[PDB]
Amino acid sequence: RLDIFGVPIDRVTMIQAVDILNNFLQENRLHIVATPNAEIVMMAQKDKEYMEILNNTDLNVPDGSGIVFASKVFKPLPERVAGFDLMLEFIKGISSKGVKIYLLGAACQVAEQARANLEKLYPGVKIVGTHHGYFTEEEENKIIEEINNKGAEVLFVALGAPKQEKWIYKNKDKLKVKIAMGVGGSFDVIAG
Amino acid sequence: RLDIFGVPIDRVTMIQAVDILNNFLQENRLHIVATPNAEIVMMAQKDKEYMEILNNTDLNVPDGSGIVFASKVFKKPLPERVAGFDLMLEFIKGISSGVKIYLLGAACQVAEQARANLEKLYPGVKIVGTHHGYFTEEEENKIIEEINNKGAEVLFVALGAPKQEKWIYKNKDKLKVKIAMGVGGSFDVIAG
Amino acid sequence: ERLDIFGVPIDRVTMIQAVDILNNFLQENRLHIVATPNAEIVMMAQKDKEYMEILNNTDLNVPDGSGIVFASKVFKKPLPERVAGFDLMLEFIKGISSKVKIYLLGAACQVAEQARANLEKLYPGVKIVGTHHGYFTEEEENKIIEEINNKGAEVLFVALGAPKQEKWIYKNKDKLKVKIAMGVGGSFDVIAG
Ligand SMILES: O=c1ccn([C@@H]2O[C@H](COP(=O)(O)OP(=O)(O)O)[C@@H](O)[C@H]2O)c(=O)[nH]1
Ligand SMILES: O=c1ccn([C@@H]2O[C@H](COP(=O)(O)OP(=O)(O)O)[C@@H](O)[C@H]2O)c(=O)[nH]1
Ligand SMILES: O=c1ccn([C@@H]2O[C@H](COP(=O)(O)OP(=O)(O)O)[C@@H](O)[C@H]2O)c(=O)[nH]1
Repeated sequence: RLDIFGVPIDRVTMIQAVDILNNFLQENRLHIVATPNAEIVMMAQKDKEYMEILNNTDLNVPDGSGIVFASKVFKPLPERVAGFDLMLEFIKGISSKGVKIYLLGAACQVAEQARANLEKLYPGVKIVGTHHGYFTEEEENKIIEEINNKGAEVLFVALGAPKQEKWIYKNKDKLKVKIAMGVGGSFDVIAG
Repeated sequence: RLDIFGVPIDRVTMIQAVDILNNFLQENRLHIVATPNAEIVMMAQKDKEYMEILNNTDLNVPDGSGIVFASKVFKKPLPERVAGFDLMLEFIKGISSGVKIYLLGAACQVAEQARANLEKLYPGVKIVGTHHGYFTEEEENKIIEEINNKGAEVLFVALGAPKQEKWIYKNKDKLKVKIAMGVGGSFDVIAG
Repeated sequence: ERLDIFGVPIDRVTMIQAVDILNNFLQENRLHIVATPNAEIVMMAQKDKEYMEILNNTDLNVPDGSGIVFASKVFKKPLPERVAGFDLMLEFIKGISSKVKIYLLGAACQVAEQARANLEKLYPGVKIVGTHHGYFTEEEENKIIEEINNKGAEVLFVALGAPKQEKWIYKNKDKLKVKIAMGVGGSFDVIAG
């Protein structure tokens, strides 16, 4: 772990991050995964709540070449671990074992379209549920109950930074998933 | 107002920016709203025309953590990150309960999938018209006639920076709307 | 006439100049690799030796992104303007649309196809001979390359994202029979919508 401007970044490779995520699936508790970049670290400077959340996440992966370039001053970061690429690699691995995934986030139809694209890419992928990221506080509890009841183990949150990390942290004791990871615009790129 | 590398940035919070926009609706003249970030501020360095436009806009909101981090050097730094996408949604949220909105910009059907989405999110929202942002100089005057005749008060321009600010500025005396704001890729994220 | 911005060579060209360069590339019977470096790309090249080697071997590196253009202000001869990759791609197509077989490779399912339908409506006369998504397998790779070659494509726009797009073009540089091969990032997604 190297603390880049208050935000702790885990000194892991793409392979190492993927292995950490699989190991997290063996523990029956929620693990918060975040992919900090230059924008995220800058957001943490002004936002004390956001920085507190980052300092409490299970894995902070070095998304973005900015952080990796800055780390060259320090034992620097081994490689750029992209959040989109990590999500796809982690999903690729876990489709063969049938781990229940839930997609929460983005505009209407984006999550169902990404689910369709991921099924075509990774045959045997178990995406147990989807919901858009434009829900209200009243709708929030019904989405949480849906995830919990559907038996979801991996939850990908595409609400954008800091919204995704803040949502996961606020509901950390309400969610019964093994991994909860902020993915941002990831659902938009795969759905098109 | 902070002078970040020649570009004036308004020292406002999310709430303050929304209230400013609501008050702009009470003045019978066009108000140009821009959401500068590090990419925009850097564009202004080499583009004198663009920097002149940004020094002539009614409200420059600090979108992007870069500007907000840079402001930490000043005696009076910026209070928070006021994201352009988040501002556009919060403003629409308030005025939905019947201010006439027009969506101009993005590829074919994006502005229309955006409109349909905003109508589902904010019931009662009056989006009086939409047009794609890939129009010709001939088509330009028919769009401007459409906005003016349809009685639009708020105009969201999704042409990208600096294209959106330059389009608004060039047509500042041809448009009969109270607010004209550059929203870049806000239309694609809400449409999905 | 080239600026070494942190190991990555950037061509000191304007929007017009870049377009003319591309039009002249069409007169040479060999593949030309076009890349649009920005601060993210430039930074990716620092840790990725393979990627920096590719960027030092491309035919045209256009100044996409204000960061590079701002950094260049330090040099005796700075960069004249930003040459945005999306804007370059559209201006180039605009021209060649009246005359040139284009192939769109990249992005999610139906994105390249919707980008083709939109470019056909924007630039009437545009000859887009084929499209394919960018989530293909190594087995599917050769059928796409055969499709591009057999359909007689001259211009190939690769929307795979940096560094994936430049690495794909470079790895297949001697397998592709096109005159121009350019990394266009998320350009297909903005035009398709
Ligand atoms: O209340 C919101 C606001 C946005 N979004 C989604 O969040 C993503 C924002 O992507 P962005 O690139 O801005 O985030 P980043 O990669 O910086 O974290 C998009 O898919 C939006 O549709 C959402 O689901 N809920
Ligand atoms: O001639 C143009 C060029 C662009 N756009 C739209 O403007 C946005 C381009 O912005 P981008 O995603 O590149 O990011 P930004 O520069 O705003 O940060 C997209 O909605 C495009 O479809 C448009 O309507 N007309
Ligand atoms: O293996 C992959 C991964 C991504 N993409 C596409 O590559 C683009 C990535 O866009 P991005 O904005 O991340 O790239 P940049 O502008 O930084 O080069 C999107 O259209 C994705 O759908 C693809 O075709 N193949």
